[PDB]
Amino acid sequence: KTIKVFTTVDNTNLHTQLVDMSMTYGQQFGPTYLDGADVTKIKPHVNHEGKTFFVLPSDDTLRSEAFEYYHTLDESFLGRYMSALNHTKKWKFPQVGGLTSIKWADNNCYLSSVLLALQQLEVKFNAPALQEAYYRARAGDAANFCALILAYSNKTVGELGDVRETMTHLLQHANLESAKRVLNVVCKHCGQKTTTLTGVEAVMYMGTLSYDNLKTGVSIPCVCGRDATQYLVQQESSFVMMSAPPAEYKLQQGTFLCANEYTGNYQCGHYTHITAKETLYRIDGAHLTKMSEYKGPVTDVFYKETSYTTTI
Ligand SMILES: C[C@H](c1cccc2ccccc12)N1CCC(C(=O)NCc2cccc(F)c2)CC1
Ligand SMILES: [Zn+2]
Repeated sequence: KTIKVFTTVDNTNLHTQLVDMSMTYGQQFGPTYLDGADVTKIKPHVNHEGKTFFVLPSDDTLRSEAFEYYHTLDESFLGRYMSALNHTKKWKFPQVGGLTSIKWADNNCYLSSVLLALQQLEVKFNAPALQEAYYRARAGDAANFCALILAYSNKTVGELGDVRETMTHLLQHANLESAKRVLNVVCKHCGQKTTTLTGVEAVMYMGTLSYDNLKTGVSIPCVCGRDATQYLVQQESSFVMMSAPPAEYKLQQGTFLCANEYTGNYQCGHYTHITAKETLYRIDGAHLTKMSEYKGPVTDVFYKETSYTTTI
């Protein structure tokens, strides 16, 4: 018997295929799904006629389309994306404080913090799978975006994860092509030195939560002797992300865009997100509390930027 169905790896280009009556889908299409339903080992029915199956890039056309959509060559990627989607599609995405958040499940609080921060930054993704899923996320349909974050970060539903590390992976697919950071390492003796950073390191800094501190000078146990200071001479980007091991830190209105706090120890703990609106909002998955000032164990802080150049 002859039956007509569609395959795809990007949900955008569908390919008409003629499936054989007898055999299942795995020895015909390889690994195959149908609405997150691993029917690789399931025989073809007849209500199938006309419907669309996901598959793995078996041939040059599918591999090229997968690459164009996802911007990865990783052969495990699509399977990993699928098994995450099975779960994330069961998560809830309420609107909290004007933003799409995520109701706690499967230690997804780090993901909620990543999702909340991104919505407040002037940032776009170059990979079409990310830009499309993100558009939908901002509108409350975030299951796909979350599964994609997991897949790009090499993380699995149910693991706790680190927000900074996650952003490190995601921002490699962000519109950073024009971002630029110039730092100066100065010394009492040693000498004078300038460093230019681009891509991810133009916007991500690890070692202080304070953007002011990076502007006035941050100190470090030097390589030739005593006390090197690092100071920002120039910044070109729409935001910066300052991270540090969690530490007691006061967040005041009008001084930052948003932040993550982390309570617990390295192995096990809990993130919440703080954003500065008419007052401070602390968004803890589905829950909201409000406060005029916060002091607690902050670990990332986001600040708005356009262009900065130094006075030193
Ligand atoms: C922000 C926080 C963090 C980031 C950077 C330095 C830290 C030092 C002490 C405590 C926390 C620190 N960070 C948050 C997420 C954490 C995480 O992913 N834990 C999962 C895990 C599970 C099992 C073992 C393990 F080491 C870690 C890993 C650490
Ligand atoms: Zn030096």
